[PDB]
Amino acid sequence: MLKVSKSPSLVRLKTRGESVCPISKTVDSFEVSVEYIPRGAVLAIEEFKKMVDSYRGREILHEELAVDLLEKVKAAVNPPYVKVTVKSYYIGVEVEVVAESGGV
Amino acid sequence: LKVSKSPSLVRLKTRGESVCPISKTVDSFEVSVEYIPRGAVLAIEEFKKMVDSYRGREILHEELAVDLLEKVKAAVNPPYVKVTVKSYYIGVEVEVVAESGGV
Amino acid sequence: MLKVSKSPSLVRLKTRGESVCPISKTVDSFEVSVEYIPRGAVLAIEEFKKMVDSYRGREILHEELAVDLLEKVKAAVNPPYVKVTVKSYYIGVEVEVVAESGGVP
Amino acid sequence: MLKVSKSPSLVRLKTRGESVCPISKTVDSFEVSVEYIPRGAVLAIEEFKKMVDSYRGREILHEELAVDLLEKVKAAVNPPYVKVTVKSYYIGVEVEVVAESGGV
Amino acid sequence: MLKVSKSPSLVRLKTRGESVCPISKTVDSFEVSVEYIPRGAVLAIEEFKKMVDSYRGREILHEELAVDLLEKVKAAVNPPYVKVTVKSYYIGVEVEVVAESGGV
Amino acid sequence: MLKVSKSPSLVRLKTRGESVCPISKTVDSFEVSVEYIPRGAVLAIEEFKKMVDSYRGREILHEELAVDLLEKVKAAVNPPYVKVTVKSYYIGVEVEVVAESGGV
Amino acid sequence: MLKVSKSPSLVRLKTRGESVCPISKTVDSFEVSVEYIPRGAVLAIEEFKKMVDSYRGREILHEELAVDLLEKVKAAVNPPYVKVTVKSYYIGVEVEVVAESGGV
Amino acid sequence: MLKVSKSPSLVRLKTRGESVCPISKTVDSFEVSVEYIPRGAVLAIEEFKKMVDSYRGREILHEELAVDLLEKVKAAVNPPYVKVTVKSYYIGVEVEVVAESGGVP
Amino acid sequence: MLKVSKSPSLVRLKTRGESVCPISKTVDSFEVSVEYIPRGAVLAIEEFKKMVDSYRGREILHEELAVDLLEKVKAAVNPPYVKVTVKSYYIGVEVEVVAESGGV
Amino acid sequence: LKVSKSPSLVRLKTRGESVCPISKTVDSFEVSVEYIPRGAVLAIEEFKKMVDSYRGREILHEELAVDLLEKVKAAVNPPYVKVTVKSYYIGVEVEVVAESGGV
Ligand SMILES: *C(=N)c1c[nH]c2nc(N)[nH]c(=O)c12
Ligand SMILES: *C(=N)c1c[nH]c2nc(N)[nH]c(=O)c12
Ligand SMILES: *C(=N)c1c[nH]c2nc(N)[nH]c(=O)c12
Ligand SMILES: *C(=N)c1c[nH]c2nc(N)[nH]c(=O)c12
Ligand SMILES: *C(=N)c1c[nH]c2nc(N)[nH]c(=O)c12
Ligand SMILES: *C(=N)c1c[nH]c2nc(N)[nH]c(=O)c12
Ligand SMILES: *C(=N)c1c[nH]c2nc(N)[nH]c(=O)c12
Ligand SMILES: *C(=N)c1c[nH]c2nc(N)[nH]c(=O)c12
Ligand SMILES: *C(=N)c1c[nH]c2nc(N)[nH]c(=O)c12
Ligand SMILES: *C(=N)c1c[nH]c2nc(N)[nH]c(=O)c12
Ligand code: NA
Ligand code: NA
Repeated sequence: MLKVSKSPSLVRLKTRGESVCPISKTVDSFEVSVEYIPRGAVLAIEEFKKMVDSYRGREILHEELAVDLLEKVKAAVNPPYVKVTVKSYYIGVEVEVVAESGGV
Repeated sequence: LKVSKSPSLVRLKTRGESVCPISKTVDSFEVSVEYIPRGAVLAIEEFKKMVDSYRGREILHEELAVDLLEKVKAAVNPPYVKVTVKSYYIGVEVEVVAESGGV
Repeated sequence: MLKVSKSPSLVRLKTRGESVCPISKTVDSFEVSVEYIPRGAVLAIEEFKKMVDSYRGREILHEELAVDLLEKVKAAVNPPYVKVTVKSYYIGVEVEVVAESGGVP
Repeated sequence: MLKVSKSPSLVRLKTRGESVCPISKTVDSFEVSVEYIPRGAVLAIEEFKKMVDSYRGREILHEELAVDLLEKVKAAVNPPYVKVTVKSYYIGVEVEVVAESGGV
Repeated sequence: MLKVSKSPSLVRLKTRGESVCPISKTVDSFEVSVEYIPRGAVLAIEEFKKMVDSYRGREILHEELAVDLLEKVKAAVNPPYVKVTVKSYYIGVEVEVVAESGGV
Repeated sequence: MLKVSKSPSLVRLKTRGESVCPISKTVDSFEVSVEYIPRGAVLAIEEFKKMVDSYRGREILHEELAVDLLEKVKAAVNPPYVKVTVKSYYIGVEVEVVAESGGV
Repeated sequence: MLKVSKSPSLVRLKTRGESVCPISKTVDSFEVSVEYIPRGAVLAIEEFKKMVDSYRGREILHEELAVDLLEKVKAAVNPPYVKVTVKSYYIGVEVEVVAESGGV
Repeated sequence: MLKVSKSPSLVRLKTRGESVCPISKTVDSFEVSVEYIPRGAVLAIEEFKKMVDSYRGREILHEELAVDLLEKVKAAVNPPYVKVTVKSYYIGVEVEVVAESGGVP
Repeated sequence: MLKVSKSPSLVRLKTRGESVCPISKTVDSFEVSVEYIPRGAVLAIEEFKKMVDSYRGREILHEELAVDLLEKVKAAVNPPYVKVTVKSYYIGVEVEVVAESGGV
Repeated sequence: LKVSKSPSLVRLKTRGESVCPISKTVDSFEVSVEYIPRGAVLAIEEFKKMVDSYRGREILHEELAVDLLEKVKAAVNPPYVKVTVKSYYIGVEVEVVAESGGV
């Protein structure tokens, strides 16, 4: 969580990750965006990256994961707008989950 | 499947098979479902089995889309649902969209 | 014309064809695409293909074609909204034409 | 300028041309689109090709060109809306210019 | 600051620069964009290129960098709309930053 | 069949056509390339277009077509090497057929 | 097994199927290819489609699956060259398997 | 012609041009590409551009052009290997021509 | 390490990973292929995936990593041919390393 | 940098800047170096600094490639080296390859 006096309008951060599918205990690979308007504070990449690795080994639906991480983004830097998107692929099906908070 | 805090949107996408009524030929297609959850989440497996339900079935692309909307509405009643079907037949690319509800 | 008891919200059809350029009398390849909102009836793909094949050997500008084909789709399934897009390429020029009728009711 | 009965709603034309860069007198290669709402008339492709081609040998900024070609298309076929876009590259820089006139 | 009689509606310029990561002192690679509504004069490509080169060997975050460059464009040419986009990739994370100002 | 002085080393021609599928009497859309080493003669594009177009309405397998068009091109312009490739899609299946004659 | 008088030089057919992962009992999604030099007869698309559908709800590894299908093609049509390619994505890992036989 | 004290191993140049189709007398847009091995001298880009601009308004088949341009590059920098590739599009047909001379010594 | 009686001709496995750049202690994201002809045994994905995660937290050059993992592939399944490719990106530079063993 | 067991091949790639002699215009380019290590590895930073050496410098693309080959040969003497330079000038795409040695 990094200070900056003069703040930008929007920030997208995007990376890959790993969780577990609770139905069958298999590792699940996925992709995560986080889009946010800062006010004063700016999420650090190292931090965002730690936040994403928190789901290694852990059983969770991709729809939970997206919300879970939204709540964490608000924990650390509490911004008005935050969208989180989790793109994955399971059993021949491509999945995306957007979890949103605030207005554009 | 149920969530405490629902995500704002979900897109599922995959491939399936129907039969072309006119010609009784197998029709391969791709299909997306975009919905706003209210309480319930559609298990991926149940989505798959909805999509596999059309194997062997004679149906227009136009009807397949609409039939799948109903199904998804029935299974989890989202306030907004959009189903998209894409296929190719006799050199013609085909999309069909079936929406119900408010964004 | 194919009768459907539940009209889907939108349908796009898309395919290649050809015509003749009236200026130079050469064959003009194109993509065409019809996007429409059904009310009751659906355009059979076979009929759409027949509409597009109708332009083979026909002398006509692409701007004319988008509009000719629009009229056809109206006469056939009379939908409340129709958009025809023609895409082509002549003498180093990429060309798009769009023709529309009605609105998203 | 060829006269159709019913006008289409929208026409885009796109092609490549060249000009000279004022600063350095080297040739500039560019891509140019014109998008326009017809009224009675439609611009012949041959005529558009001649419009773009007239800039060969001519020293002009990408910015002035977008405007110059737009003024030509209004004068030729008088549409209620015209958008010209010029895309080019110069000394490691991707450049796009738009010039519009009238109502969407 | 090249004067033009008739301004275009919108200009985008895009290119690559470097700077330095504060945390780790590592040379940072990035893609950068300025979209702006010119008022009276356009930004010379050469000038813009200079602006972006100016950050070579400088300690700045991708979030601050975007903001600074927005300031510079407003000085140089004074447009009523300016958007700056920065794109990068640090430590397995893709990063975008947008910095806006005014109405379109 | 147009006669050049010095022959090129290699010509590819590629276009779209249609046929009927024997099994089901529906139309098959395909992409077809012919690659050939010229000797004195070069196949006119108009003549090639007519070759591909003659299959409209004709029931034939993609496989037999590749061969049939190859026999036509040898008969028209008699190259020491010809490769025809036919690409198509049918009931969820991507299909490619090659038919070659002679020496690379 | 469709007979043809003059065989083509090479045929590729490509499509999607499913099977089941042994370890985890999860429905496995995959892309599959057969390239073959036909001798006397070609494989009907329909037949091939059948071959690949045959694995729905079967316990097999992506490595065995490739091999089995190679066997089947050799039975059905008996070509002197056959290559089968399988492609997948299990648990964040992209997987290709090739299974050859004979000379080209 | 630009003299170079150390010849690189290969150079490709690639650009767009136009010509005229002798059949229909329309303008034909194309990509062209020259690949060569220098021995001593390098083709200036400005001269390459001049060679390609030489075909504007000129009636000529693309097969003829690949070969015409090949001869030019030979006359200019006389390299031990040259490959000219022309790419074009006429009446729904994608076209490639290749012309070669010499080998990888 | 999985048995299969009848073995395939080739297998590519490809995934992403994380190591450390020893020069500056920053996490390094990368991509890894492994291409191999099996004999009898077949590397399991779970295993390959564990082998790739072994480099989390660890300081190593990308040129070491590729060789290191080659040696590990031979540890577990000892095949004639093995290629390993590691694509990464550091300080504005795109890097690939192929580490090979045996013949094609 | 030195390796015990050398990798069989290495590709480095990045962007740089020179000056066009004819026109004194800045020339942006992309450049790859593919080499077979023998003992020594080229540090990425040293590669970068080789590529940055051409800023401000008037040089043909043809010569830049060849100059960079020499440099790489000098720094680490690989038995096979291939340098590739790509640029755009007056509407013409340019590649130059400079190889030395055996694959
Ligand atoms: C595994 N992660 C998994 C299995 N089935 C799922 N269904 C839905 N809807 N979301 C998931 O994350 C699922
Ligand atoms: C076969 N699926 C088929 C054949 N003709 C069709 N026409 C329309 N409109 N829709 C289809 O799904 C068709
Ligand atoms: C040939 N198709 C042709 C030639 N010139 C044209 N100009 C316009 N505007 N539209 C066309 O279809 C043209
Ligand atoms: C040459 N065309 C050139 C050189 N520098 C330029 N800067 C701007 N803004 N526009 C141009 O067209 C330029
Ligand atoms: C390095 N430039 C760097 C390292 N971590 C960063 N985090 C954020 N938020 N922004 C940066 O520019 C960073
Ligand atoms: C129709 N063209 C058709 C249907 N099934 C086919 N199988 C094969 N091998 N080839 C074809 O051209 C086929
Ligand atoms: C599931 N199908 C699965 C899980 N792990 C695998 N490992 C290998 N080598 N092959 C597979 O098909 C695997
Ligand atoms: C016009 N460029 C033209 C028309 N027909 C052609 N046929 C062949 N073979 N080559 C051409 O350049 C042609
Ligand atoms: C960091 N991992 C790093 C820094 N510099 C490097 N140079 C080379 N050649 N390889 C690496 O993996 C490097
Ligand atoms: C500028 N970099 C420039 C101008 N003309 C050139 N010609 C050749 N052959 N190579 C270059 O790098 C050139
Ligand atoms: Na443009
Ligand atoms: Na083809």
